[PDB]
Amino acid sequence: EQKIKIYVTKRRFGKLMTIIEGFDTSVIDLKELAKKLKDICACGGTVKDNTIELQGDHRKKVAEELVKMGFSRDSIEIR
Repeated sequence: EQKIKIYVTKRRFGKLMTIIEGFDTSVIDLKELAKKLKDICACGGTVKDNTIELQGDHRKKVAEELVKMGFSRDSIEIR
């Protein structure tokens, strides 16, 4: 059971980020995923530990792209 969580966060003194977590890092390369997602959202981003952080609110965009890429619709939750 892979469980993908997509949500928005704003750290203290920060700007709104979109966070994506729950991928199996031994099978999925987050660096390449992030690069692909950054093109979809046209924003900056990085792999932060075992998560991807994107600048701005792109929850729906990301979720839809992940489905396009073959990830289960039912494995993804937007919060």
